[PDB]
Amino acid sequence: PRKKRPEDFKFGKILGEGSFSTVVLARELATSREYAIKILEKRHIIKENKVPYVTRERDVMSRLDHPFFVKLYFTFQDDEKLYFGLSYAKNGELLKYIRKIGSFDETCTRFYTAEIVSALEYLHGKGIIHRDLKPENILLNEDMHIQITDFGTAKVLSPESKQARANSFVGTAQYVSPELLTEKSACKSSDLWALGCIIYQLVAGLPPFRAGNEGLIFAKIIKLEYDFPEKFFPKARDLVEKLLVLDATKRLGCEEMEGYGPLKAHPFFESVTWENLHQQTPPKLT
Ligand SMILES: O=C1c2ccccc2-c2n[nH]c3cccc1c23
Repeated sequence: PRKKRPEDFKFGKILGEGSFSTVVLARELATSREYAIKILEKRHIIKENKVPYVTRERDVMSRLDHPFFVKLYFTFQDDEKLYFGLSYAKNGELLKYIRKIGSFDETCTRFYTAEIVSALEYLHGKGIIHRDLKPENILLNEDMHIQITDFGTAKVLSPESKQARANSFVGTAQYVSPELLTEKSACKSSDLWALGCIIYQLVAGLPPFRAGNEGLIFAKIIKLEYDFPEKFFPKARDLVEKLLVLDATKRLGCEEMEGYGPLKAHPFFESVTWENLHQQTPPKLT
């Protein structure tokens, strides 16, 4: 289609702000479609060494074609700015709901965990590691299905070299894997560690390694220093114990543990119909 331009849209509210990008709601005049348009100022990204992250985001998003990921529809630029036209996920961050409700019941924990697992199966199947999986990066569309975002710190592993490990130091302290801290590399299984932290957070209300500053969190991660509250659903506790494993080759779902089949077969997921989750009606949070 014809390359789009800023004057093709009516821009509305800011949806999200980052250190070097802003996401604005926009309506395309010719179609009345709403998009979340991520806008980056060229001068700022150029001066602040952020171009590689922008190019990474574009390259990774261009490869994805799955209901549980934000879609990149179009890109364009003008003299000052770069624009990425993205899916609009009207209900915003999963984190908002955790904070408001406190924690999720078992049905809701299972459904949303299953969507995230299905998403990771797809991503890992394409040889891509997210590296910054967390509730702030898991958006909810109008129908309350997930849409994972934030691919500027993702990595396409090279199929040509059978690459398994990546060397860039990226992530968020609460969710970062022990291997990144200790061995200075991440792998697909690093996202499974983040998953285990997320499941824990949905049930407990807080992620498992927490402190008022990053170094203290790191110290806890490397020692596997965390505990479960009372009434933590037993099969979810079992699952989290199978994900929060220091040895990245021993996490349920990882390649050395024979992949997603055994993870999807975990007793916590007994009821789950995996093949068409995005067409199922999500359970109500309240
Ligand atoms: O931060 C948001 C965001 C925040 C609130 C509501 C919707 C969105 C939203 N919809 N699509 C995208 C793509 C990237 C980021 C964001 C979105």
